Amino acid sequence: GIQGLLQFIKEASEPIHVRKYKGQVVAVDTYCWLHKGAIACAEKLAKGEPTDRYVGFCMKFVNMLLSHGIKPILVFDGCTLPSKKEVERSRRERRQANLLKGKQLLREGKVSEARECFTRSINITHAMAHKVIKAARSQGVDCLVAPYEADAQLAYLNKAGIVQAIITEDSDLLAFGCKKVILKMDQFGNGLEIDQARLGMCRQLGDVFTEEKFRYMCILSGCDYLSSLRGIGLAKACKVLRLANNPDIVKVIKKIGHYLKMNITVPEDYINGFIRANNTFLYQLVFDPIKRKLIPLNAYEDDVDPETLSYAGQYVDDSIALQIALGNKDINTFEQIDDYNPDTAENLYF
DNA sequence: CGCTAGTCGACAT
DNA sequence: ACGACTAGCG
Ligand SMILES: [Ca+2]
Ligand SMILES: [Ca+2]
Ligand SMILES: [Mg+2]
Ligand SMILES: [Mg+2]
Ligand SMILES: [Mg+2]
Repeated sequence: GIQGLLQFIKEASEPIHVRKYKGQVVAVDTYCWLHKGAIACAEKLAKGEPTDRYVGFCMKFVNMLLSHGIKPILVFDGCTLPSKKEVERSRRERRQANLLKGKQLLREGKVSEARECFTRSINITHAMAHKVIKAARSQGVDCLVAPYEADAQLAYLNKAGIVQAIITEDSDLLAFGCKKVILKMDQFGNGLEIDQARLGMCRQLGDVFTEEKFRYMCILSGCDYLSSLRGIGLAKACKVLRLANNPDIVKVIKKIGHYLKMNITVPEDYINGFIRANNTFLYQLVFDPIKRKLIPLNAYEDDVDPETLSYAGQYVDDSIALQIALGNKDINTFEQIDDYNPDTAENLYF
């Protein structure tokens, strides 16, 4: 999630209702709904007590989309991305920190802060995700567990034409090149749509409305695959690109100290880190539901060697990928928690 | 004055 | 895997 990205391109956003896509198909970043629903039962989840509320909290949104005549596809986060290892590690450590801070120092001190610390230590497991999957499937709703980050999977489904819109609360989806992104959607179906084509309607952006340039902006503003330089947020990220007359991004990143009149000594780790982040946004491994194959988000260009993109996701066998995608194989422990098969028992597969 | 990083409440009841 | 509010810096 990029800080201040909403306001920056506010002019490319319009308030809609889900009924706009009646008869059409939307894909959902379900982990957001899960994180939002687990809040109402953070205590039981922190203390390891059995709870089943988040499932209902997802199924009500599902029932709403279904009621307004939408075909939803629920996409789930899968294996942890190596390029995102640092950020995810940070989230892990913060989760453990809040978990301890509540569980021990608030069970005997003050109980009012206990729920607050518990809510800051919520960790969406694949088990819970599988509860939601079981429910949705029982109500006839297709599901898909991304090989890695659901961002890339959703972006793929939109760019491939399988879905026309994507429901999420994560603004990262734009940097991935999604056509339409529905944000901040409430219980009844009122949210903020963001069309990619409308990005040109933003004063502050300038000529940074193209996919590549917008991607660059998002990356060097600060993301989950690479932290920004100190003192550089969205505005200066945009200004650098606006003032850049040179097509090559590397030379620009090198002369970033000259463009902004700031004292910036750019390291090489930030250069190669930038290349890594770009390659992550471009070719992160997703799952093709039709062909049942693990593919890069975009087809590999001429200036990229696939053997060096280990951080963008590891290739596994197509059968293993298919089993992960069906939610049969647990992400954390790699065991067959289920044996669901789509061929037996107009779906995504076949 | 524009802008960035960092804190703390809402997130959903 | 959030965002309003703002103190402080260039
Ligand atoms: Ca409408
Ligand atoms: Ca895997
Ligand atoms: Mg993010
Ligand atoms: Mg995500
Ligand atoms: Mg993201």
